[PDB]
Amino acid sequence: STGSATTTPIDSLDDAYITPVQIGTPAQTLNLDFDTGSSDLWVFSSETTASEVDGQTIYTPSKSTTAKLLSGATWSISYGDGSSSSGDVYTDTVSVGGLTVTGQAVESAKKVSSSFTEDSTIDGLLGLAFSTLNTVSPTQQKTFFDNAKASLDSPVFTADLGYHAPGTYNFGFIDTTAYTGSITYTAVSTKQGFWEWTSTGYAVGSGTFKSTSIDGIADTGTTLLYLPATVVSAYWAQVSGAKSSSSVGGYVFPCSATLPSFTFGVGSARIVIPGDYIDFGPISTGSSSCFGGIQSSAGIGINIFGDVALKAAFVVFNGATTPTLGFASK
Repeated sequence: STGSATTTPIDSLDDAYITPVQIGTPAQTLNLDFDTGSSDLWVFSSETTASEVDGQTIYTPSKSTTAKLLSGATWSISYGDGSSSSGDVYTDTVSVGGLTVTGQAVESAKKVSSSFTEDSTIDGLLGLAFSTLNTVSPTQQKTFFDNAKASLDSPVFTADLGYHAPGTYNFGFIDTTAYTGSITYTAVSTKQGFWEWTSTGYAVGSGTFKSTSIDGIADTGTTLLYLPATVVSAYWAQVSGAKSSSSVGGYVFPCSATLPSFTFGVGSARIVIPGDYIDFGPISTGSSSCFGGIQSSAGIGINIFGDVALKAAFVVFNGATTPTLGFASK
């Protein structure tokens, strides 16, 4: 089998991407944030504290003839940005772009933190990291991809995120028309439960490539590109007036600037992030100070190749017995 679904930016800045997901019988379609940095599929639901719901589409398991309470199971998750959610668990039929998994764990939110409430466009998350990070207790549950794997034509999914435009998540096949040149594959460590890999270095604008190992994760659920302070300082030094602002919480730059590109290495290959991808607009409405899309990972504890990086590439998440990652230009 295969699946193919369009993923759409939630706003003009590409702050996140939503993908329609069919849950239950009859189908209830929710727009989920596909997140290769976590491993829980959770949704706003009929069980979510009413004051914590503001515009989201909810899953109502009592209206699904295929929903079954997973007795005794609970979940609770916290994300790198400080947000969180928790609740109980059903199993139900879940379909993504024509690909169907029966008995998928659908984690029903009873509580969500304010950042989720405040985002009316995201109805939940669909985790695509390794199932070892799944938070369901006392019986850990498998991701959608993990459940689908055996049935897929090939045990892979691909992320093709758009810049200020829709893109595509595919399951079970590589669309050879979706990228240019070749796909370069690179090793993955699953030891932390992430799609963790090592970039071979970077360049700023038209500058020379610096060969240096950068360990990080491919995370579609993180907006920005988080890299070591040395690398990030080298980038923003090429932007007149750019500075790290503690009050804002990262690098800002004059909105009148033309940003340089940023290149990262995948083995001997190179992915170029155009400068415009690194502009996340005024820090506040009407400001002439703009927020940077490349930020320091210092204090996160890990480097994160988030959407800013991934949307410059066609990315293969290869879930073979020994997982790997592939990157192609597009």
